[PDB]
Amino acid sequence: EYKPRLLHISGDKNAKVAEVPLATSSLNSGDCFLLDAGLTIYQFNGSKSSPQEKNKAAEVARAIDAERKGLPKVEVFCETDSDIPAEFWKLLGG
Repeated sequence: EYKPRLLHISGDKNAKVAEVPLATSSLNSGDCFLLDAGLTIYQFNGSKSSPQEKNKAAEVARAIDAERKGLPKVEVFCETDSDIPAEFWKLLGG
């Protein structure tokens, strides 16, 4: 099947970000997250925490931005409510 990627951007006051395997349930709503799917990519940023993961994340998305040359499509949002749109959760969870 396609090659999905689960990146995580968060760490309460001790922010930390790094690669991660699939995880729809073990996800982390509230901090900024990034899933990579073939050409599309959803930075499911989480509003319960904006500055830590927004910095560490914007850092990660920037590097991926220069690596793929923007060829792929991205979707970024650090939201909490409605944080589970069947489309993204169907992608990595379904």
